[PDB]
Amino acid sequence: MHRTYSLRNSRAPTASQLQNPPPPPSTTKGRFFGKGGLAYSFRRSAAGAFGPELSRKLSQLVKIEKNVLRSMELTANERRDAAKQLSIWGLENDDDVSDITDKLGVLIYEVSELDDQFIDRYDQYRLTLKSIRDIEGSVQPSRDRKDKITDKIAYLKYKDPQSPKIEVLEQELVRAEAESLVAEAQLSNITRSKLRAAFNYQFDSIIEHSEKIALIAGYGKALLELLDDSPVTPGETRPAYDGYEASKQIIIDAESALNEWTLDSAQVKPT
Amino acid sequence: MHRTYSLRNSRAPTASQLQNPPPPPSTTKGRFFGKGGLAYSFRRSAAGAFGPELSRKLSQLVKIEKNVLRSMELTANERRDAAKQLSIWGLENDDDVSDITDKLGVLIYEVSELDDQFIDRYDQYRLTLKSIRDIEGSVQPSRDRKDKITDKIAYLKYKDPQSPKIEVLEQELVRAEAESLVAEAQLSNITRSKLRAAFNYQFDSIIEHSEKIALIAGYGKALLELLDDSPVTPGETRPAYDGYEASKQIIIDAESALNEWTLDSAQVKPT
Repeated sequence: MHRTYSLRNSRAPTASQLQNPPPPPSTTKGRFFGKGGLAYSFRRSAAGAFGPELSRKLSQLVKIEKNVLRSMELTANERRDAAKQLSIWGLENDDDVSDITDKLGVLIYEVSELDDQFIDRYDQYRLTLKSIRDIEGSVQPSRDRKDKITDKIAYLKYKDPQSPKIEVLEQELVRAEAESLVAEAQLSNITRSKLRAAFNYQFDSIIEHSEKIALIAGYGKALLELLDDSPVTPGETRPAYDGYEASKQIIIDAESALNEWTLDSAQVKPT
Repeated sequence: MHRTYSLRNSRAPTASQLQNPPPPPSTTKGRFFGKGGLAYSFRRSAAGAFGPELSRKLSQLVKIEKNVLRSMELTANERRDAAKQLSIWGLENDDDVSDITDKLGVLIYEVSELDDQFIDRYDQYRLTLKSIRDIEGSVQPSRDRKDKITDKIAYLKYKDPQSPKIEVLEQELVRAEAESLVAEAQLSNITRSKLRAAFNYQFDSIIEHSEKIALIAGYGKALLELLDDSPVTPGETRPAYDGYEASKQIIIDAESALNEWTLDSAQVKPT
């Protein structure tokens, strides 16, 4: 949607893009459907199946959100595995390198834990959407019966103008219309309420998790200053790294700001 | 209901009973069920069968009314047969006797025709009751579903206090309650309207037919004065009967009053 007014689907570069040019496209693009294969697309296909034809789209969205959740669960546990592997690799290295890589590993572990909490809040969002899907599916048969009744009464009117069955189904249809009006009014109310609440909670969760992980990334950037990037000539060895206390103080302050973080202290501000 | 305040089911004698004592009970009481046998009771039994349990009584009443109609049809055609047989018997008799019995036969034929018209109006009454029975039967499943839903939601509340299914069925039950309120309001309205109209028409039909047949009976009583009841001694023969013109004038006046009869000219008056 950010594409410029040209013939190319090229997004307009932001100030960050001008500051640092965008990198080349990733080489990880594999020759695959990109939906987890037929095994993971079985759920997607089953979403588009014999349903109430009304919550079909909503049920499909819910099951797609379940796929989202499964993928995020896959990238959280295996990311914390990556952090563990990074610490294991940094075990046998320079003392400053080992300390700094262990601190980066623990920061990534914090990242994975926040991802898991975001996953739980995502499941709350998905459960609210499941509730709205189920109430919509329960309210659909009312309108289905309404459509069937109006079609049958139209056919009966075609057959003759004085069948008692005609008047009886008209009398039942005036009841069905009122019940369907009430059902659709409450359906609109519940859909609006669930939609607003679920998406407000979802956006609050994502902004909280994202600003928290950004607060973590800033602390990690500050921590990365401890190691010295000055190259050392072959032969003599550089002085030993004694910044253990500084790194521990940095991680302590990061923990303190992490625990102190609250919705009131949301330094992110729109304009 | 007219029984006196005693231990016997003996009705209080009216002024007619004092004027002429009641006759002995009829000897036509046969040793039978009195419902036309099992063949004619098959319909009555089928009325009390797998129905909506609400219009069961009304459907039974309708089918009983059908039995009423069939019996009345049996006694109308066969009564006109009796009138024909009476004329055939009076064929070979005295001239005055033959004329008077032919006039009584034609009066009974008029009676049978009025009975047939009353039967048609009775069928109108029965059709209105069929309509009310059918709308009541169509409205019963609403309350049946209401009862089933409230029982199921009570059981689900017993199981747990937070099942989503519980809230969904409560939301559908608040719709079902409103639709059932509307259905019962229109059911009461239609029942009152059909009941009042059908029974007012039925009572107007019965009073019209009855006062007409009474107007016929009075004319027949006046006509019976033509024949002479004075006994004749054996031997000589009484003078010939020349009252053909008087009888024809009586029947002409009866026809004129029959055609002139209208609801406005209803000389029967309550007090």
